[PDB]
Amino acid sequence: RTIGIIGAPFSKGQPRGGVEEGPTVLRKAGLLEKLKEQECDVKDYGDLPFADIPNDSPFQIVKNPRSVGKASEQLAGKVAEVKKNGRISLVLGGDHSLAIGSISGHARVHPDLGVIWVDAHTDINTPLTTTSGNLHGQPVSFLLKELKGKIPDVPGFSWVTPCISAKDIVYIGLRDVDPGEHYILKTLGIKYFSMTEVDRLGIGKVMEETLSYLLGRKKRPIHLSFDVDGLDPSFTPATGTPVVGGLTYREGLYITEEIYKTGLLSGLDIMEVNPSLGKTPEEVTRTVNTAVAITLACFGLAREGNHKPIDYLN
Amino acid sequence: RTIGIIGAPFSKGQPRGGVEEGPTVLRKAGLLEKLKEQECDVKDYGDLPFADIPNDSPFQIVKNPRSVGKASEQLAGKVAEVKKNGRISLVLGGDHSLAIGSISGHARVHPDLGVIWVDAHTDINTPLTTTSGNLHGQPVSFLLKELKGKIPDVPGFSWVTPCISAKDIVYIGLRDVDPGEHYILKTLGIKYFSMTEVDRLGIGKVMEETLSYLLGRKKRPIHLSFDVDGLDPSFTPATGTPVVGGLTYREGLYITEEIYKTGLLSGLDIMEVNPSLGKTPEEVTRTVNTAVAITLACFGLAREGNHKPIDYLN
Amino acid sequence: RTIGIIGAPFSKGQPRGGVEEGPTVLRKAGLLEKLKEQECDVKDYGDLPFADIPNDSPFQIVKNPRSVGKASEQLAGKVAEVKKNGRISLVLGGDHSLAIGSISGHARVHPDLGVIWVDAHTDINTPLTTTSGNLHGQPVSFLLKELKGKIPDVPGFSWVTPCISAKDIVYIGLRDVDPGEHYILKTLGIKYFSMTEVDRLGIGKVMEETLSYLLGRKKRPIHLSFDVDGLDPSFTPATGTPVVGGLTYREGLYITEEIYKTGLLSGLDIMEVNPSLGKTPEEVTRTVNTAVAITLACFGLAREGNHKPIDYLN
Ligand SMILES: [Mn+2]
Ligand SMILES: [Mn+2]
Ligand SMILES: [Mn+2]
Ligand SMILES: [Mn+2]
Ligand SMILES: [Mn+2]
Ligand SMILES: [Mn+2]
Repeated sequence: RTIGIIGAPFSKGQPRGGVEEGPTVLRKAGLLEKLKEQECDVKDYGDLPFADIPNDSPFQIVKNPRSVGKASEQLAGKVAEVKKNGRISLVLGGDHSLAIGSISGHARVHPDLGVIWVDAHTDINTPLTTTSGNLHGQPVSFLLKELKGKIPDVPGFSWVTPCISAKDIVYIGLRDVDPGEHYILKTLGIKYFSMTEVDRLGIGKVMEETLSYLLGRKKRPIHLSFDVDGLDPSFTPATGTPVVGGLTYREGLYITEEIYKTGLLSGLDIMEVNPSLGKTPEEVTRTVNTAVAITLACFGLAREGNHKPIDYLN
Repeated sequence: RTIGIIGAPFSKGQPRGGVEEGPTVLRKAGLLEKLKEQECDVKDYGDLPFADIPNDSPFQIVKNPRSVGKASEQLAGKVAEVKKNGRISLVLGGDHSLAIGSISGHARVHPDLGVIWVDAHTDINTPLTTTSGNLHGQPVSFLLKELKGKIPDVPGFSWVTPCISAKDIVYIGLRDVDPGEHYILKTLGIKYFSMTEVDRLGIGKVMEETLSYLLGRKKRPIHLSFDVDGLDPSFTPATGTPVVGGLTYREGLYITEEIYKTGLLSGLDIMEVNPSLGKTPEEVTRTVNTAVAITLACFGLAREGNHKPIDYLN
Repeated sequence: RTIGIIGAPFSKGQPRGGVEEGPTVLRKAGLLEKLKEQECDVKDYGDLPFADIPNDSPFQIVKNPRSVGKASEQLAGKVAEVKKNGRISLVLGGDHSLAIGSISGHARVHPDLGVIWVDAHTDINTPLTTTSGNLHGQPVSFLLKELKGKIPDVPGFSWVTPCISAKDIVYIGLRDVDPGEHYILKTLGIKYFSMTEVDRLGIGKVMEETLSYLLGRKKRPIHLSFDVDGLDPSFTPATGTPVVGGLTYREGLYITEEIYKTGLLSGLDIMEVNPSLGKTPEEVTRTVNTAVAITLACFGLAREGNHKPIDYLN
């Protein structure tokens, strides 16, 4: 279970700046070393070098589109590379707009992939339904075959081809969904477990049905796109758009332990960690440490413990 | 789903004073505007003007009885008005002694009502079992037909007629119950889900059985009497009698989302918020914001999202 | 349901010193009085007087063994005394190394006992698998018949005879398990509910299966060994080895309420509370108060309430 680490220091999918240093403080927290400490085969693909696009006026109300466009383009390129090298891509973000490129590149090599999207938001606004203009609240609308016809030609995104259908994604953690997003939800019959459903069924059943929903017809590669604001701000405060009543620390680890155990994790996104928004030094390390813990769980770290197939009573 | 807002600035059901400003900071938090922002039809019935009763010596050990008596009397009057105007009554409290009047007036128009009581306490002490004397720990004993004969004539309450039987109420959130209260519980076979039961079954099953218990024989109006100390002090610290190990934020929203969905909510009480007891400015807004969130959930606000029956892909 | 209180002010099972004042601040928090306030028959057996062993060089990498050895020896003596006096032994700790003596003495009188071990750790390292050397991370390895042959002769422990088999213990709360410990887990087929399992099934089912697992073949005495770091550091911060993602306050009370209700509690350990490690005065009282609450729940205190078999409507 080989990993390809890709740093994605990008922020122009939303207004607040420090999200670009995500790949930096996660790497600083010893992520790749802890992974190696683990069962893991790790190749760092470096931090993608996102060059400035000084001339990038809004498209309608949509902000920084060529910048967001080219950065997902780039990242799409690199993820397909890692996938073609037979490794799980690990995208360190960066705002969630980058999902467009991550899922795009993943599907060029693994078009049958299914998506698990862990988030307080659905990020499925379209350019015409967005009210904020921020592209990190839009990536899913770009990716869905069914929203084909409803995505205008936004500069920076002409390279995009929708690569997943409504039935191939599941949301977990929702609690701040716009009304046009919800319309889209219900209209395309997308499968979701909002905090209501997690409260109702418990994370165990949620994950049962999630995996069953995506793999019951047949095993397929999984892309886990994790926005750390899916977890409660008591666990990941340093993030741009926090919303109270989230997934616990425990629920976050449960989600990823189960995914790990499928053996089918193929692409992972760790997004929206913004150290500059912690209100304290401790809020920063709390958020980083949690994103680290979620990431390690994705690659075999288990709370019941782990050992090698060796005899430990020597 | 039309609402009648009634402010009830009363505190003499217990010792600490600031609970009287509940209707004020909730209104300040933009409650009625958020409701309108929502699907809602809102008529403010004003803040009931509770006049002083300077001559109000204890009855035995029972404190401020004429004051508590007349204020519930008044409120009873006004709730029946709102109900007769075809709207859900929304009582902003105020201490929980006011439940006496709220449920009383509700039942004059809807005698078949069932009660859901969300609270860390059972508030079913009688004047002869109370040890504190505080009437906000007694309202249920006044209301129950079966405790008829065990409620002495307390001044200020001669207008009262018990309007609900033991089988028409359910408790959720209990964790601080006196021994005479528990005797009463078991003796009249009252249905309850204490924190033990919520932990055992989960809030999903709790609400399943609660609704089934009250409506399984036949649909009927519901009175939800919510004491914000039913939720954990980490969520509603600014309250007179906090008790650790409470209902989460999530559980609080779950409870009310399910009630909302019955379509049968008929009377709501939002009680015991006391801004003057927050230990900090933030403890005050945390409590207010939570009571607001619980209140909005009661009237259709859903975490999975909401939209109008319109086509949002225009 | 008669109790024998035994203070065990010992710390040399691990490095940090203040754990020795556990029996002191718990007693200070009014533990025995609250127990008496409860349904309980309480005899204080005093604080065992652990004398210095100045000459106590490591055994290999294992630290303070004669000291740890004699103190468990002593405690073993006293617990058997309390048990032979027909009372539940209540050991106030002290580090968790003392479990060796507590379970040892308990089994001299009740060899058929079953063990519930509530902890973030398995404490089943052997002297040859320990990496730290600290004996409070080893007590289970000493006690298990199946690890017979793999425990070298450590000075201070020659009095020990393994008294429980792999099948007679259940773990609840695990989240920091070494790889040799996990090997042992899987190898001897020990029954455990790690935080993963608690998240998956919920504490209700966990306790169902735990009790069923230990008593389904036949009723037997239960030894509950509770390490307060099994609960989340948000509830018991003043402890030597905290680990995030633990059992809630609620889960902690649920665990013990169910055990209480078996009627079979026979030995209880309340361990690893270290007031000197709270970061604040409040962190100390928070930890103490929680350990108190867990302890009272073990002896009948119920969140739904309690009353005497008397008529309270007089
Ligand atoms: Mn989000
Ligand atoms: Mn997102
Ligand atoms: Mn209460
Ligand atoms: Mn109340
Ligand atoms: Mn431990
Ligand atoms: Mn331990």
